[PDB]
Parts: sequence; C-alpha cells; structure tokens
Amino acid sequence: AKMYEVVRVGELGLIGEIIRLEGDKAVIQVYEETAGVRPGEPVVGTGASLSVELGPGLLTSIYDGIQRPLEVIREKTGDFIARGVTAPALPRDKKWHFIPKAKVGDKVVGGDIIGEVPETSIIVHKIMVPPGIEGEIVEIAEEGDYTIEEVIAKVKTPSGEIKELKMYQRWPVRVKRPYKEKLPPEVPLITGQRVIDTFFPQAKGGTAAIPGAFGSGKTVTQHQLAKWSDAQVVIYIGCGERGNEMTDVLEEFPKLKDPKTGKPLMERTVLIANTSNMPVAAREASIYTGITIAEYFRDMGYDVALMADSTSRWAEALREISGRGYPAYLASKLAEFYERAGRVVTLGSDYRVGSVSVIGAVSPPGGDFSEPVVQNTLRVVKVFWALDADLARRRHFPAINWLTSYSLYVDAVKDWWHKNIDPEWKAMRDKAMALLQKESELQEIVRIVGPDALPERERAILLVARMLREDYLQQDAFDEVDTYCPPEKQVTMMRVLLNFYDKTMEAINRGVPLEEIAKLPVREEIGRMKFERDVSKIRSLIDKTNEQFEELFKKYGA
Repeated sequence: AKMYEVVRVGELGLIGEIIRLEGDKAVIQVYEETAGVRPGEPVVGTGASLSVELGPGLLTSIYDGIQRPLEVIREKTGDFIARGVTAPALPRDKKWHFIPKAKVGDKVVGGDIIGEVPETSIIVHKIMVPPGIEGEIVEIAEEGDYTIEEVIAKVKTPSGEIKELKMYQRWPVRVKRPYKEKLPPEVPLITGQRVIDTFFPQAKGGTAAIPGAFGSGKTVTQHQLAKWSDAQVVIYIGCGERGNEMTDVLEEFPKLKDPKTGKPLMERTVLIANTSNMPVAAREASIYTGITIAEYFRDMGYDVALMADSTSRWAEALREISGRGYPAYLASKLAEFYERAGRVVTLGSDYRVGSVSVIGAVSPPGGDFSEPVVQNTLRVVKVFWALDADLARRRHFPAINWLTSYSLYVDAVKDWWHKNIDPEWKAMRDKAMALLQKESELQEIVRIVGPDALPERERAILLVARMLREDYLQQDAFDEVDTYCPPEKQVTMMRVLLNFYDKTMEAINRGVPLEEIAKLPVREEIGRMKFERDVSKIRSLIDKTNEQFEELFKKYGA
C-alpha cells in the first residue's frame, strides 16, 4: 500500500528500496539520497538536488517552501488562499543592468564578485563566482542589460575546463553554503529597542526566539525588528499562522516603508509562505529554502536577518511512520538549521564578512510549554525575548519580561559597546538589572507584609526601578522619535537614570526625605527624554539633576 504521506499537490517524502527520503512535483523526483533510478511505483530520478535559484529576482518576491512563486485565489472567510505553482523562481523575461567588476585575465575563486546588478532602489546585488569554481576569467560581459539565462562570464579552470557563469547560481537547500570561517559572536545586531540592545542583546550571526503566541504586541515587535535592525536584507518565513495573514501580506506588505530610506521595505525582503493549503513537504523544506537564500546574501558581505513566524503550520508537518519519525533526530535537524546561523568570513579573494541572524517564533502547545518545539538541544537558542501577556495588559510596551528573558551574548558584545559607544555600557546594564531584580524581590515581600514599614532606602530603590521601567524599558514604537533608539542615545538615557539613582541614595544618606526626591522637577524631564531626538539635550539632564539635588542639600542640612 502507498502511505500517501501527502495529498497529491506539490511535494512528498519518497522512501526507496534501500534509501529513505526524497521529493518530487509530478512523479519525477529530485533527491537527497543518491539512488539508482526506477524503484517501486513508477518513479524516475533526475539530475539530483532540491535546490534554489540565487540571483537577481529574489527581492520583492513571495515564494512557498521550495521557491515556486505566487498565484492567489480570492475571498473566503480567511479571504486569501495561496498555493505554490510550478513556474520559474527568477523571472526569465526581465532585463538587469550588469556592471562588470572583473576583467579578462583576472584570477578568481568561489565567492569572488565579478559583477554588480542594482536589483532594487535599495540593494545592489553582487554577482559571485559559484562555490567550487576557480581559475582565469577568459571572457566577461560588457556593461549592459541582460536576462538571467545570459552568460556574463567564462572561467578557465586549472584543468583547462571552461565554465560558463550567469547572474544566478543553484544550490541545494539542504547543504550549508560554504565559507572560510565562522567568527565568534562579537558585533551586536543593533535593533534600536532599548530593552533588547541593553539587557538581552542579539549578536550578528546569533540565534533568538520569541513566543509565537498572538498578542503581547508580537507583530509590532516583529515589524520593529524587521525594519530597524542593522541587517540590509530580511528573509521572512511564515505568513500562514492565522486565517487573514496572507491577506495582510498581499495588501499591506507592499505599503510598508523601510524607514532608513523611505523606499518600500519589500525592496530588501524575500518572503517564504507556509499554509494549511500547501503540501506538508514544502513547509518542512521552507526553513532550508529561507536560510539558503539568507546565506547567499551574507556571502555578498551583507548582514541578513532571517525571521520565522510559522510554528503551528511548520510543526503540523508532523506525520505517520512505520519501520523506525526518528526519536533522537526530530530535533537534531532543527539544530542543524540553527547551526547554519553565523557571522562568517565568506568565500572570495578579498577579506569579506557577512552574517545571518536568526529570530524565530516558538509556540509549544498553547500557553505553557512542555516538550513540543521546546528544550531538546535548547541552548541552540542563545537569546529569548519573553513576550508576556501580563505585561501587555499592564500596558508595559515592548511587553518583554525582563526577568524571564535572557541573552548569552552580553559578554560577547560588551567590547563593541565599550570601544565604540560607551566604556561603561556593561557596568551600567548590570547595575540597572540588579535594581530591577531587587525591585522584584521587594514587590513580592511587600505583597505579603504591606508597604507601610518600608525604609526610605527601599522606597528609593522602588522609585528608581519604576523610573527605569517607565523611562527606559518602555518604548513607544508608534512615536516618530522613540520608534528607534540609537546606541548613543541608549547609553546617555541610562547614565541619566543611573546618575539619578546615585544622587537619590546619596540624598537619602544625608537625610533628604524621599518625597522631596520623588517631586524633583528634573524627574519629569527624565520621563520624557525618550521623546527627545537631540542626545546633547538628554546628556544635559545629568547636570540639571546634579544642580536640583544641590538646591535640596541647601533646603536641608545637606
């Protein structure tokens, strides 16, 4: 009997005589397991690999799990149903402006950039020698307009073999794109969101997760990350977790502006879509397709952000087996996916660095986690931003719980902050975090015994922790200034707050009543500094704080 592990649509897991797992569209099957063409049930093998096309055409595109383009059908009750159609990944009709960057006689290796194509108004697409090709450029195209199938260069290998190069290349999605070296985490992916960059930093090339649960301001946070992180290119996977998602992706996504250029965000984005309507095999393949495309852009020397929010549609690619699916293996590959994240010295003759940072949504079963998509080789994820519904209901925005979130990149990125931005960055965050932890402990004790017997010193810690939460952790994504917080602004707002802490504890020491400090006028300016775009005006709050505390030391014995 045929196990019909999929409905006859767009891909299936084929298990052969002696070799397990391959895939097709019609009945002709591209294969991971090498095979000997013509097993049981009329199945004929092919060239080989499940692969993607990489060249001009990727940007602004929407694909399914195996890089076949759109085709949509109209309304319903979800109202936009989409499916992957057998057509070409990169348009064969369009003319691209090719600019040569190499010349006849140049020696080249894989990764070398031999030309450039302005693909969109945002991104210059770098044309690269495919991995494993090297030798002498014996022929190269003149500046001009060409379709993707046109040969733009010829390379003679050391054998004398002549290789024909196009503006695009193919790569098997299940094989990591090669590079020279994976560099240790070091440079932060700057999100411009205070709580993240300060307390739970992402490294360029790092791995982060958020809860996939709707609400808590997830789509706001995902939108903020996609548009503000200092990655040049975004690869987004999902689009199918709710009924209306595809609808919003077709109507609204072309409207979104890259705030850094004023141009459409789609002009540095590639979308991969996973839906209930699509074959279970394509959705399994989707993450590999996405990360291969991400790697391909890092190879050019770009920082890229691979963002996935498709847990339920991806996870429901769960399937029946009989024979042996695979116990200590179902999370071993998810590991190999996350393992493909990294900042690397890329292939090429020039020293060149690119990265893929991964931000993935994680949804166990519903609310509380157990074992589903949670805690196998968990330490594969180094950052967790714990979007928290309770915080959302208290209207604390970005609803990131600062007690259950973590980052293992704090020490990895501190040196970049110390030498480029502020020598005290790490000392200041640790100090602020200790205050938040103390506040939490105090709030729990108070819950029990009441707030009435609180000494001044503890009331002061509570006052300043509250200022940290309101003036620093809370950030307004909808505000034209506070939508992004530059690194220099982040450290300056922190110094203002921590200097206010220092002066508060000092004042209390010299017998200044806390009610006097709570009403210090500068406090309300500290409450609004996130809205101030001029960082020098924010810095001037340090002296203004100092001065006002002086007038307090005067109104008292000091």
